[PDB]
Amino acid sequence: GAMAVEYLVDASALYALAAHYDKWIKHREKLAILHLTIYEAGNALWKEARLGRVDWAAASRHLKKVMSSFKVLEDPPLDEVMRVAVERGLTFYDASYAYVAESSGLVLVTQDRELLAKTKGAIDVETLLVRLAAQ
Amino acid sequence: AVEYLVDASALYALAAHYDKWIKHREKLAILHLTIYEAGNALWKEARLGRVDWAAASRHLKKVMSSFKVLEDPPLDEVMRVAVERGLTFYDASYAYVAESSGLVLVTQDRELLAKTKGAIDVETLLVRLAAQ
Amino acid sequence: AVEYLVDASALYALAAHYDKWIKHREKLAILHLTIYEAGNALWKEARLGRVDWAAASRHLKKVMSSFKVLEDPPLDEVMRVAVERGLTFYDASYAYVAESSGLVLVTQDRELLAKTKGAIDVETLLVRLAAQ
Amino acid sequence: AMAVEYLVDASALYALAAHYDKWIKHREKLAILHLTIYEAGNALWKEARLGRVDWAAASRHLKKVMSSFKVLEDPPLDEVMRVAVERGLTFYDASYAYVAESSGLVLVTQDRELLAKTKGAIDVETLLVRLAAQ
Ligand SMILES: [Cl-]
Ligand SMILES: [Cl-]
Repeated sequence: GAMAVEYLVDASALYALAAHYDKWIKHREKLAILHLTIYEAGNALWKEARLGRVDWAAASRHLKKVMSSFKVLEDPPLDEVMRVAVERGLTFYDASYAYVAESSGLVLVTQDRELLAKTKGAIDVETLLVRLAAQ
Repeated sequence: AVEYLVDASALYALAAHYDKWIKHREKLAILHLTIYEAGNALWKEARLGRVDWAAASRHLKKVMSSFKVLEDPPLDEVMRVAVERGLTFYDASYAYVAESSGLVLVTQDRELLAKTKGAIDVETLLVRLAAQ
Repeated sequence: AVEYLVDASALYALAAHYDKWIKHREKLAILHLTIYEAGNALWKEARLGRVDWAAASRHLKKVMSSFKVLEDPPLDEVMRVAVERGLTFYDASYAYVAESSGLVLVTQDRELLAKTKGAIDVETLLVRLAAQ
Repeated sequence: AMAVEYLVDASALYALAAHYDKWIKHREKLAILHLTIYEAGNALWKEARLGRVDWAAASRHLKKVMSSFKVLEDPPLDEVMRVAVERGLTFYDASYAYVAESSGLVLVTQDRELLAKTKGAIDVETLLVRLAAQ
């Protein structure tokens, strides 16, 4: 099954990437998220709306479009993630990206400074953009 | 054919009565969100200490696999429900999928129970199954 | 005397207009909770990569030192506002204190604005303070 | 410079709240942060959201229970912020760590993480076996 995926993108990244749309499409199919990402992204945008943002209705549509651009990966075993979480001092959510990223031999793209540090191979969104700009 | 959608709060209460419902597993479903919510919940208890997170997680893993997993909802639609009914995005997800899929949402959350067409709590579900 | 109770969301949008309100500072107040709520918000910024955090936190410290801090609400009363008006405990805190104290809640939360008698947003508070 | 020896956080407040008789005699030694009121409040609220027949009576017992704890002043956002960024703690947790460590108090927490990252911190069982020896 087409496994042209190279990066696992979390919500903090997904959010930043949504801004540089043009820059990364075409390069998608190389980008992936977890099922959890969708909800995290959704909740973030909901918070925006809560604190006032006449958008939301329109912003939600945009997110929906960006989201569909990504490939969604199989959920990790609650089993294994729990371990990473416990061992690396991460939350279950973060330990989820850290676990998939590694077990899948993928580069985790994240904005969270602690995840970048506790995940082998992680890079941030600015790095992803320069990488993609190259090829 | 799936009849109920079980959220994280219910999944938890249900994991305490495995035997009373495994025989009805085909009737229960969850959202991919549920795995994470359930997981993060078990993580907090591990955080607040109690030697067994590994064992406990093993058990949660077992209970989890029993449910069919529905498709993620359109972030679009969920968002409308979240705003229109005063729910979080997560809670909204369940209300949306539950209603939109024509299913009975099983939740322990009084708020979701009140704002979702047909929701019932875990005790209600167990008596329904005991009759089915 | 205090006229408004400002929450974390409002507090943030205010820091950028320090000049426009310090004259009315003793007319403004926050809850003890606010200090922690704002700090955590500033922490997530650092968490998501923000070089300042140290500097930013020092500015946030000064802005906060400008408000009066009211006594903590009775856990008793807040629970009731929270359950009844479907609000988190933290949000209900501001709702309760503002109302029971006869103050104007200044929040950016659309949900809070709608469930707190007489609450206004930061834009409004600013035009009022200007008229003052 | 007070009789306060321990800073009790929310997780602790809860554990303790069911051993009331076993420590109320030492109430003067125990303290909390203003944050604690809200954190404990929010916790109880969650039990209520998830169906807890008596959120009312319960919130009332929690009210009384907490009135016996002295309440220390809020830490300078200043210092907490640094403890957090540095120790991998949230602003909330870092607050206890800072107050406790700074005011030379013994932080009583049920959080394994905070215990680990807070100098001389202990759990409820420890506080209870200690108060007993007093
Ligand atoms: Cl953490
Ligand atoms: Cl809510």
